[PDB]
Amino acid sequence: DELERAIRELAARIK
Amino acid sequence: DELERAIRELAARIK
Amino acid sequence: DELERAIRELAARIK
Amino acid sequence: DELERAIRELAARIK
Amino acid sequence: DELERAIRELAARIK
Amino acid sequence: DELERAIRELAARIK
Amino acid sequence: DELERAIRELAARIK
Amino acid sequence: DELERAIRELAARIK
Ligand SMILES: [Cl-]
Ligand SMILES: [Mg+2]
Repeated sequence: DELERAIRELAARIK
Repeated sequence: DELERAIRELAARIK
Repeated sequence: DELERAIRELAARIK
Repeated sequence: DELERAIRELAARIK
Repeated sequence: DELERAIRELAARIK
Repeated sequence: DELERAIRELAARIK
Repeated sequence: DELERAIRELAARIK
Repeated sequence: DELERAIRELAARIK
């Protein structure tokens, strides 16, 4: 899923 | 993952 | 982890 | 307000 | 208000 | 203003 | 202005 | 589309 991967990227950047 | 889950819940909320 | 906690808390309140 | 805070903590991480 | 100001700050940093 | 407006509209969807 | 446009286009789609 | 993109463009701006 493209939304799930986008969210994974944002969470990685925040952390 | 907990942060990913929270972002997903906020995203679902917006959409 | 300030942003992360802020996001977690907002999601927790929303649901 | 969890919302206002998520918005400020986001603003703080924006380069 | 508090929210309107948080939003003002966020928009400022984005731009 | 338009970015503040959009952010305001999104904040209202989370609320 | 990439984040700014992505946010305004999202708000126009889901206001 | 719009949501996935906003999330990615946000991620790119997170320091
Ligand atoms: Cl990816
Ligand atoms: Mg673009």
